[PDB]
Amino acid sequence: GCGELVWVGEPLTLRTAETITGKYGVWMRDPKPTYPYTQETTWRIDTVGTDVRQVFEYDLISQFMQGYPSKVHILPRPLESTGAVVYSGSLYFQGAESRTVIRYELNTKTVKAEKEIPGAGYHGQFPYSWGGYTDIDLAVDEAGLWVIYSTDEAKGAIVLSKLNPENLELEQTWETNIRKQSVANAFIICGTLYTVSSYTSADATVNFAYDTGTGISKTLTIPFKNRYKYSSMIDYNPLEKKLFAWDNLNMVTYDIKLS
Ligand SMILES: [Ca+2]
Ligand code: NA
Repeated sequence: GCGELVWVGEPLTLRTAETITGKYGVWMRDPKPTYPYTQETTWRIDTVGTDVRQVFEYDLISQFMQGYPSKVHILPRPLESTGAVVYSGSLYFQGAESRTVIRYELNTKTVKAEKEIPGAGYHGQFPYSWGGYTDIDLAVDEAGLWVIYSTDEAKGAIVLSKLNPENLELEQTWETNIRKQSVANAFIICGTLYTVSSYTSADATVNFAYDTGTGISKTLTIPFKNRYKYSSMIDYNPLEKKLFAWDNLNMVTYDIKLS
């Protein structure tokens, strides 16, 4: 069931990158898996550098945690930053040095859709507080695919839009009052956007919420620990009902509780 976020557990480390290429990155699973993948399939992208194209795919959680990839994809266009997601068989990622979101179908290794996010800042205009060109952050929740960004019209406040996952059309858009560059990252649970206060602190918080169903903004004080002091990626997986994050070489997960 759905509800308001009221608690975040301790970070559990599932895998640690062994080279600087993985200081920051994104790892994820598909909340709507489709053949030939399952809910165990895991994708990992080490995102340090300027020509990021390698996506590590693991059929089994055991492989993700202890072994080599079962397949490596080479994306047809380099990828920007840590905001990508996998949803219903496709990797949704941002093209390097662009405001373009690309739908890359994993089974066929084929680009199925591309869309400029209208007005979105990119490449260091509205990053989260750590930088990293994190201007555009994709999200999956219980209702499907979203994108988190900002625009000049919004004066850098977080904007979020629901996306058509087939053709990337924007279906609805909400504007918050939260300065995107003032928070460490964000994610969406049950239609509510949440932000994290700090990417370095062991004593950070989930500090703001914006409910797209009611339009109401709130402050929160839910503890959030950056165990390794440099969180580059914090997303929510609605199938596992957990946070997935990347913290200074470490792929970590957090349990949650909803009201
Ligand atoms: Ca995020
Ligand atoms: Na994301």
